[PDB]
Amino acid sequence: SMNPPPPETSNPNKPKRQTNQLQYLLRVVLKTLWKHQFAWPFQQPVDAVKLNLPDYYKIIKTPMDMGTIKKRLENNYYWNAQECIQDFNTMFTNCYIYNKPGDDIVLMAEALEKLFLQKINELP
Ligand SMILES: Cc1ccc(C(C)C)cc1Oc1nccc(-c2c(-c3ccc(C(F)(F)F)cc3)ncn2[C@@H]2CCN(CCN(C)C)C2)n1
Ligand SMILES: [Cl-]
Repeated sequence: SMNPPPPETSNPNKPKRQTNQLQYLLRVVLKTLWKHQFAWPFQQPVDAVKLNLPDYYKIIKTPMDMGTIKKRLENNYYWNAQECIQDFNTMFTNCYIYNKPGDDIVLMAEALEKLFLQKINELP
């Protein structure tokens, strides 16, 4: 199948709040992961056409990527830090679901996830 529309990133009728934790999720966690040498497959929606993955969105019904997470943070889409942390977990999970243990892409995700977990364990 083709790509779905990307996930929602802005909601004008939803209240906005800025939190120490959300600030840290954007300025520390997202920033650190984004700059990781293994991050580039995770910085934008999986392009099912360019990558020849016509079953990706048949298997993955809750797509997520760090580009989307970045926009959600920056637009104050998130009200609870757990929403953001869940999105990161969804992203890593999607990679594991689509692929198989031992696949090269899974090793990249695991490296990023380990760093993510360390930074989330220091959440203010
Ligand atoms: C790094 C890489 C290697 C090879 C290729 C070929 C197309 C040349 C491109 C490519 O670059 C790339 N860019 C973007 C995505 C993925 C990706 C993902 C993916 C899934 C979810 C997420 C999310 F959700 F966490 F963000 C992020 C990434 N899963 C697999 N792939 C590759 C595509 C083809 N596949 C090979 C087939 N396997 C099953 C043997 C490896 N790869
Ligand atoms: Cl970049």
